[PDB]
Amino acid sequence: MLNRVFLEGEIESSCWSVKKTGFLVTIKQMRFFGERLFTDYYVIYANGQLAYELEKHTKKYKTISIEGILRTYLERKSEIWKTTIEIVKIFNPKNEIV
Amino acid sequence: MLNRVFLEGEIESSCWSVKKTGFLVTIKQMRFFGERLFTDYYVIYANGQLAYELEKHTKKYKTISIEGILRTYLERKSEIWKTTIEIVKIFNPKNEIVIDYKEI
Repeated sequence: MLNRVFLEGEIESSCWSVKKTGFLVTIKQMRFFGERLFTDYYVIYANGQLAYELEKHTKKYKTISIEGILRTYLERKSEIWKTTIEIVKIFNPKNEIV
Repeated sequence: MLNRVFLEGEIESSCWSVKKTGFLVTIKQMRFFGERLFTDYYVIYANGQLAYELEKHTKKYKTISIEGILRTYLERKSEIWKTTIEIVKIFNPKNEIVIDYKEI
């Protein structure tokens, strides 16, 4: 069904899967809401060839803007259902969206 | 910051915070894993007028589609930052949505 996410954030860290099947990148969104600042952390990822385009952006830019779908998965020897974004398209940092 | 989410699923459960500052709903979206049909669960919420719209849409429909903002909070234990969607807009369960973007 319907599932589209447009997210942009600052790159905090990133690494490969165990099998190095996919590249996970943690992005951060930090902002003032009321009298206080709230900071959000998101784990987006890419598989296949796209995991290399993702990893290169990591080496090039401090911020990333992507397109993708919301997903969750169960961490085995970890017990937890984690939420993440699977990337569909990375954007040109020098370009806006709308 | 670029932050927009469009999602739809089946309402699984929901509840009001203490001073009813907001209304929280938990949605299920079908997922596959090879040939196995499984499920994805998401937590969405709303404030003010829209919290009351949510609770009503909740006591009237099984599925729900929305437009929202992806947020997170810290699970101080597992130190995992959990994800929640701040509802911005609720759609008519009779309407086909349809997204796209530009590239200025």
